Amino acid sequence: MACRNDIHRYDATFIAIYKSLIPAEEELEKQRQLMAHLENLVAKEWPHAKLYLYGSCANSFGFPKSDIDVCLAIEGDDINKSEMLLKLAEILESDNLQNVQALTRARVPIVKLMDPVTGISCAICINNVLAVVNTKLLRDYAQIDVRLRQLAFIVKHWAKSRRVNETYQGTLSSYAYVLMCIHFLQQRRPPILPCLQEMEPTYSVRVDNIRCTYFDNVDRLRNFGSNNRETIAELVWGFFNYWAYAHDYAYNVVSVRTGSILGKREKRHLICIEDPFETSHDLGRVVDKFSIRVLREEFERAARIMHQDPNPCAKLLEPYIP
Repeated sequence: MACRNDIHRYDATFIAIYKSLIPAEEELEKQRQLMAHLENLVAKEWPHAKLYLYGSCANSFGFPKSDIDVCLAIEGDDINKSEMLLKLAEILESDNLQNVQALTRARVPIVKLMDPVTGISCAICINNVLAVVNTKLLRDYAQIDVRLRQLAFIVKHWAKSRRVNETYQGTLSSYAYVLMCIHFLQQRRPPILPCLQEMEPTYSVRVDNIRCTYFDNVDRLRNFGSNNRETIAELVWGFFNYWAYAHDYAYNVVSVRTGSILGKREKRHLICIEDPFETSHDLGRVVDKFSIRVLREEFERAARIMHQDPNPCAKLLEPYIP
């Protein structure tokens, strides 16, 4: 079925929505100022350590928030994460940072602080390097074509407004939605995004028993999508059209790792979204036989709105009221 013939009248509204959703430059400047100070602070105690932002705050797909997540990466065979973080908390307190707290996430130790200069809060963990590498991959994809961050911010805001962005309710994580957006753009013809992991690699690190290898010199790919003329409203329409009507839920796996559709049957997997490095991890495994129906009804609602509604941008994002 074809796209509506007035689709481009809604391009500018989607761009306006996108621009309202991304972090303000003034907030990003504050985050970069705090990061430089924290990097210098940690280096005074552990000159061989490195600090990396990860998560929503650095993969180029995070909504505005006064919180950052940082991985302290350090090599060694006897890394005692608790002892390191206790020492770090003491150093942070000596530095006049505020509300320094020792926390845990599912037995993983975390130190949180509030910077009184910038007002930004920061949570630090030790050696969560796979999350850093996942973040790097997404940030690298985001450099290739502006339509990725535009689509992903719109999809993430749709999922928040429609209340289908909570894994505890059997719906999808923001990370899952970004992978879906990357794969949708890999699948366009002409393509908008390449498959970085299928290219001759320039980057390769091993995290535990996971090797992470791909072409990361993405500045050379800034014209990769230039043959594709699809605009943001066409891509929003096409994305929900794909998940509502075209995706084969019984048989297919979406794989950013290959840029392609893999088979499910030979390997809870009701909406199969392959993690690009931890390929045994299906990001949709949180979905169950009930929440898959809610997800697909919302996909269908979105596709019908994009296809027929006279104000699709506003109607698409109308909040779900329980």
